[PDB]
Amino acid sequence: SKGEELFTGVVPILVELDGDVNGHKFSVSGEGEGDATYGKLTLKFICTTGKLPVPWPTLVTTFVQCFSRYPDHMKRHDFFKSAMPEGYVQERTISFKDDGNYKTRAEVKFEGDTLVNRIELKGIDFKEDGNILGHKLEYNYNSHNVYITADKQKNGIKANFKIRHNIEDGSVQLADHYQQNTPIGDGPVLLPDNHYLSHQSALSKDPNEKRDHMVLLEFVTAAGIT
Ligand SMILES: [Cl-]
Repeated sequence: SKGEELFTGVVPILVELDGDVNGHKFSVSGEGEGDATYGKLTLKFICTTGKLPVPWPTLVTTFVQCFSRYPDHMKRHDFFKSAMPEGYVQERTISFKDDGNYKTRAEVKFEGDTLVNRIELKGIDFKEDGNILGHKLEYNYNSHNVYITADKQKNGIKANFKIRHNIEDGSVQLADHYQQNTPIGDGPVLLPDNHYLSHQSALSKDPNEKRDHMVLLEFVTAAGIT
């Protein structure tokens, strides 16, 4: 399998994001590696412009589902590795309940030996001291299922899901995610039957890191097909 074969071992990852939320600009760089055999990602992000102006957890879904573990019986449903090495475009609208939204566009593709995710994010209509701009989210993350369906007219997939962000008082901020992936190349890809990715993510800090940053550990496995 062409794109499959790219993921058999440990693959270096680079992530670059440029953001503007309510007119506040920022950049983040990240790096680490992914091992699709285990569905495992390990990543470290740095805000290179100073302090991140939105909470770190609100960016986790934005910051590579090609590293998901597709069990053997589900391998024909793996759109993400089938689009490689040329890659795919991943767009989202992320609507924070009773608050603003992010729109993101990313390119995920091999650039030489490294899998690269380059993102542009634009956030509008946030409240000046709502959970996002007021930094009221706990520094943590919950497990979620990403329900994938084929988008055959775009030769890709759509996904819909809701992220639960725990709030420092015990309430939860929902972030509705509407996602569209289109391959960058012209040829055929694998278009899946309905299924889901089981995502889990754990956020931590590097004690020796004085920059605003996030260390992110993920495990992602496909499921929903027996
Ligand atoms: Cl939860």
